[PDB]
Amino acid sequence: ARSTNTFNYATYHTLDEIYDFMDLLVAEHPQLVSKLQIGRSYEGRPIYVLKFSTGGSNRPAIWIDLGIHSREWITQATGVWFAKKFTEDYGQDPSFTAILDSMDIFLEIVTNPDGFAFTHSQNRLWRKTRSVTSSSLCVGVDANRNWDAGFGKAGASSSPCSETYHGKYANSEVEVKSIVDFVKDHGNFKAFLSIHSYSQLLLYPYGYTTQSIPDKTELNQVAKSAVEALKSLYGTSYKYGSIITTIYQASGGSIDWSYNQGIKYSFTFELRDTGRYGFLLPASQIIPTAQETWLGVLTIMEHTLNN
Ligand SMILES: [Zn+2]
Repeated sequence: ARSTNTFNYATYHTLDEIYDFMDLLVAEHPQLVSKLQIGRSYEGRPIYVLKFSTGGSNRPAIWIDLGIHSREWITQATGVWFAKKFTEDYGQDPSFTAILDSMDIFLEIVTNPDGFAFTHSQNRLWRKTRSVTSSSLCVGVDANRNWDAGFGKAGASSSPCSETYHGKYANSEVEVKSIVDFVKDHGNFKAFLSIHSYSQLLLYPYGYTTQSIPDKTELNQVAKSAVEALKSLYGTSYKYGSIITTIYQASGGSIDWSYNQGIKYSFTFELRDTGRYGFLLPASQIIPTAQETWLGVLTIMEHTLNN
């Protein structure tokens, strides 16, 4: 792709193609987008965040991360589509324009670059990082069980070979600490969205405790509105609720952490499908998935700008 306009959004890409895409986008919209390097992965790959902004100084912001579980390919694909969409819609869509005129958006397309490279090179179903454990032959940590939110509690595994291993200590994974430091240093995030696949769920905190969050009525109503919006395009049906009541107890998750940091609008999306294809969703479903997910995300951003 020589332009973001010639990039093929209807196919799955490699890490290099995605990183090149970032530079194309910055080159084409220098006034709206910038590429920030917030760290380096365990295997030394740069960890990039795209910042979308119309100006100001430390405007209230929205965090969006995709690909923390490497095999959920639909999420990185949706992330590239979102990046392009932001640049297309600014000045076109009255609602989205209103959002960018007052808030900044930080997008992390490939949150776990080492696992992603591995899914292309050796094992398509790899979901963890690629950090090497001391007293183990097993590699990697489930980065969505490594956050300081009920870390090590039930709903995570203490065995290194487990697909749900939580890691040695909270924030042991550089991929997670890089986000933690950035968000804490910024201090003006209002929303935190983490995108995964699959199951068609929109969840709010918590997963590590049965305790109800103080903002449950509001987040529940936002979730209902977001799922109604998403369903509107293709009729895709999502369920919504707190993590623990919807799925099961799960500790060390990112939205439990972000909520505990005071970022009220903390939600996780589990994208298509419900099991027919699971992690190997056909390339043909990339654009429709991205399109409907954008409506759900925009709904949350609108509430955020207003509240
Ligand atoms: Zn996931």
